[PDB]
Amino acid sequence: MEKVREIVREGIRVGNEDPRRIIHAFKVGLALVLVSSFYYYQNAMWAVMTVVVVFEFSVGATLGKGLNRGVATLVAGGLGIGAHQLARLSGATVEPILLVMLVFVQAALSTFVRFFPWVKTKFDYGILIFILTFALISLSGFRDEEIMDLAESRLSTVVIGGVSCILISIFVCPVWAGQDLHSLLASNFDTLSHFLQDFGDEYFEDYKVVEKRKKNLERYKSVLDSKSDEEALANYAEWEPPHGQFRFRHPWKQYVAVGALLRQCAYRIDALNSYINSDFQIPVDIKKKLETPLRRMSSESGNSMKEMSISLKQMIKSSSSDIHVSNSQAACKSLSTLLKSGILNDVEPLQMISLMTTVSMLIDIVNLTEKISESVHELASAARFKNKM
Amino acid sequence: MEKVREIVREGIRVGNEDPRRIIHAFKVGLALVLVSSFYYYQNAMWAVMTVVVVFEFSVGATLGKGLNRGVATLVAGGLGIGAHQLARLSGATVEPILLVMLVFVQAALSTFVRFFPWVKTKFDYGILIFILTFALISLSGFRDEEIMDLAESRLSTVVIGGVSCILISIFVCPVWAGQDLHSLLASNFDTLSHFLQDFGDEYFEDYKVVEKRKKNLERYKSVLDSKSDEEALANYAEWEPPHGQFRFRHPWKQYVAVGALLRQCAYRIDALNSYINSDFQIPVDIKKKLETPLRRMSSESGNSMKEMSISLKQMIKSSSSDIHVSNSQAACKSLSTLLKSGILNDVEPLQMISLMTTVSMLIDIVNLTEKISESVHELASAARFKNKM
Ligand SMILES: [Al+3]
Repeated sequence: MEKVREIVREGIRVGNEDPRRIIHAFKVGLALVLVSSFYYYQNAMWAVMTVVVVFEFSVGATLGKGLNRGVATLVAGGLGIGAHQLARLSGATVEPILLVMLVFVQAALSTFVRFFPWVKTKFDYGILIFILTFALISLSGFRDEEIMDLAESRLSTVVIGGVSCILISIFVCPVWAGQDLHSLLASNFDTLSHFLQDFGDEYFEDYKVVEKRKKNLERYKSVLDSKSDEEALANYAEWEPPHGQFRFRHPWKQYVAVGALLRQCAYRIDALNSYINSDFQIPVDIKKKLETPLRRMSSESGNSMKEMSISLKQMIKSSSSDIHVSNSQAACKSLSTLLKSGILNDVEPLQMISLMTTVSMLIDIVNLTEKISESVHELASAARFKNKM
Repeated sequence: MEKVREIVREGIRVGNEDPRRIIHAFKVGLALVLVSSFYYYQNAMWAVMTVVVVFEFSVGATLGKGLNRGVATLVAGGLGIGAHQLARLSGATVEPILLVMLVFVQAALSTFVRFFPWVKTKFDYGILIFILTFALISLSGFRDEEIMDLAESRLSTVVIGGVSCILISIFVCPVWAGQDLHSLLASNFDTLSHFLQDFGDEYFEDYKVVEKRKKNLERYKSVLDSKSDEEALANYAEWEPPHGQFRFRHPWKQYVAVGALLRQCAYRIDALNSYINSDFQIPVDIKKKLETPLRRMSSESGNSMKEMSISLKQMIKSSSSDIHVSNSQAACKSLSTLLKSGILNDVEPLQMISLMTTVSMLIDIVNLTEKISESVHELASAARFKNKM
């Protein structure tokens, strides 16, 4: 009655974090009901098995697992029938031995192929079904024709299950991986912008300091650890048919590269937070001499990252990043001028080490953000995003 | 004939990168042969299906998928038989309708449960088999007793397939995930040490420069991107039974934390490499004034990281890290003394920004390495590693 309350609030949390989870939870049920009725009213364990194992969250994942299962079952049925014909051809007591030896050799060779990188990222489930169907067809004890009917039945049922799941996955309330990847990048951008604004606010400054530590740390600490997510969403979205704004080739590799550049900014930001959170604290009246330039640079980088998030959600071509970032380079120029003013020769050198480290951090962040903005513009053009602006 | 040569050298590469892949490739074949013979000489499609889908690389993965399939099939057979009894109890034409409605509701609820985090990391395949077996038993058209025999047969065959795979995976040439996680951490440590030694060598300095760029970049660039690997190996090793040096509780969460601290060092190292690889080059005769201290700190950190890798491979308690790191803090003290000597007031400030950035980077790396060494010592004690030394 106590842990039950625990999982009840867990369930409400995981639910209201995303409602499409509940809608997909109903979609799987719909698929099972339709398949059952179609094979009751007009085997059938294969139809329900494949509708459970195929239907996944996105539409890309569903289409990908569906074509994996289909094509693999087709090719495996082919090679299996060929093998069984030759096996029955040779002899009557050697048939089982040469059959089992073929199963061994083929399973071994394929299991080894499951370790290549290019085949691991895309067709791993494909190879798995290859092995499975090969051993299904080759390792039965029926007659000549029974195997042909078994093969055609397995192929047809796999196709029907896969097609039912794909249709349901597209036409009810589709969850495209493309939109999730775009939105994930936009969320990452947004968290980095929140951190940069709060830093440009709080660097030069009991429950409130901890709440601020929450709002400072966990955003970028979740930015850094999103590599498997973006790589997964890319490998799912590449299967998706053209829908909405996306043309035939929407170069997902390039978006993943943009994610990488994001994490580079996030590395430097981690260094910045680690210097903030230190106890070796430089007196504020020393940092006073540099307030306005550093705050200008931080604020402008934050605004530009923000509008970039906007442009990755709305898919609208912008050019204000040129203005915001050129002004940031000008801020770096004025900062360079302030540096030549002999303004930091009157501070003990350990402060100099700390302050110059932080200043160099922010400089690197501004230059990086210039790089990313250029990438996103040419990404909007090659993808031919709306030039409405 | 050309691409064939291509995949042939790919195959030899992926092979001689690790031979246990080939041995496991033979283990799967052995499993298929034994299962086939045991169900031929004395259904059986389920035995071969479960031996293919269960048997994975490690021993942890095999045991985990095995217990997932087993326990899920047991519980699902139970609830399925209960449901079918009640369904046949109510009526004779409403039986199919209330059956299909139960299938719908249960499949939907479970598919939603597949989105919790704690259930995703461990029992996702478990929930999948839950749905699958529930729809197998509940959605057949047999009589009262046929379902009981179907349920017992499915349970027994799943158990036999799982047990055969587990035994083969343990007793032939086991691939423990524990040893792989320890060795992976040791390899990460080793690459960071190689970089630190080469940096302390080359910071103060046509085919050779590119080969050195190879040996500088790709090591740490593969350190950073190993988060899914270490999290995966932990989630596999937690299932493993106590073997070798590992006691009952070997706190894998703590080793994963040590991996995290590694990547923190790797972030700063990425910054260092990005400053090396720049074209905005400080004249060497300026960096001359700081050679011996920076080289001392780098070399000592490299030695300590190296011996830490040794201690994570051999599993032997060491204490030389205290000496190597205390000497590094003393090097930082002497560096502090050199800084108060007014030694850098005779350099244009942009050089000052660059040099102070690099010096602060190395300081952070030394402090971080002190933290990691403390963690690994108390990790050797709580795990009760051999105190031989
Ligand atoms: Al099956």
